[PDB]
Amino acid sequence: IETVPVKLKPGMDGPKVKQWPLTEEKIKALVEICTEMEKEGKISKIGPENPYNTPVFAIKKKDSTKWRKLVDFRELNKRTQDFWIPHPAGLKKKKSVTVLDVGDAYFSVPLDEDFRKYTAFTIPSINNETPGIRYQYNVLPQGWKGSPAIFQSSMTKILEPFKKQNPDIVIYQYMDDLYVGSDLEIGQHRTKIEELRQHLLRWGLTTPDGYELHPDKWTGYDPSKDLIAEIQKQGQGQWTYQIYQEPSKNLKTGKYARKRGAHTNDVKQLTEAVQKITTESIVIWGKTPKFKLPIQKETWETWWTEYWQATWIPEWEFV
Repeated sequence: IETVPVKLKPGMDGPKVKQWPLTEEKIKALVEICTEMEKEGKISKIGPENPYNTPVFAIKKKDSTKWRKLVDFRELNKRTQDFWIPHPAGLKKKKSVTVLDVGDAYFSVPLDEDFRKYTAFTIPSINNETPGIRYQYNVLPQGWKGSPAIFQSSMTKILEPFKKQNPDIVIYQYMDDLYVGSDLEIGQHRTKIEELRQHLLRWGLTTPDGYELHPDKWTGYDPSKDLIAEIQKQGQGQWTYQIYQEPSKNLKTGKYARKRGAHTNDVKQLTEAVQKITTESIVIWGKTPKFKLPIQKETWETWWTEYWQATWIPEWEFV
């Protein structure tokens, strides 16, 4: 076949980020996953000769029993070159929008051999029987900024048939998810989703069941600048947030009520709020905000991975 040359931004080296400790449950799940990815060729074992590292952990999506590997490529993404498909203002106007995970599609495209070293990561060892189990990718990895950009031409022709027969439908890709929206009746909308998934399945693409959304009831953007989200605790499970680019010019405000449940706390509820706000920012503007979270760094960093349910990770800072 053939790959796409890729580069880090000028003057920048690959990531050297320590692996953080994990629960035995997550370690066991990463070992099962990575064992299989290795046999399939998607990743290769490596040793300490590779000086780069990126943290890994494991998560379960909302209403799902399947562990999913999540590599926190945020540092590699900052350092990866920019790549040179505008945002659909119509998406936020649709009666219904379904979110499909298509991250499995990347694993069919090889990664430039000279870039692979930068994607190394380390599964910690249970009971310290080894110093760790290390791998690097041979294919486009989920969560890397480069993967949807390189795959895009492939994605366009995967979707050309379906779009040709359904122009009343909007399909927007952000990172590793498709956003599929229509004003159709929900029954009509839900079966068009199946139709799309059948088609993607014919291409090998399997898709975890998607989250549904209805933005038409959600109630001066400069796309060259970052979005910022601030969150405040209100008490009794309630939260407020503002999204803005210049401090006094708010573009959106809202409030978030914590998920019902016997087990809850501020960290879990914050991860819920971040995920709901990020999802809305993507549908409205196509960008994930940088979050200002009302919580101590150490507390967040100790616990947030116990509650994360998304395949992406935003930037955040603390107080």
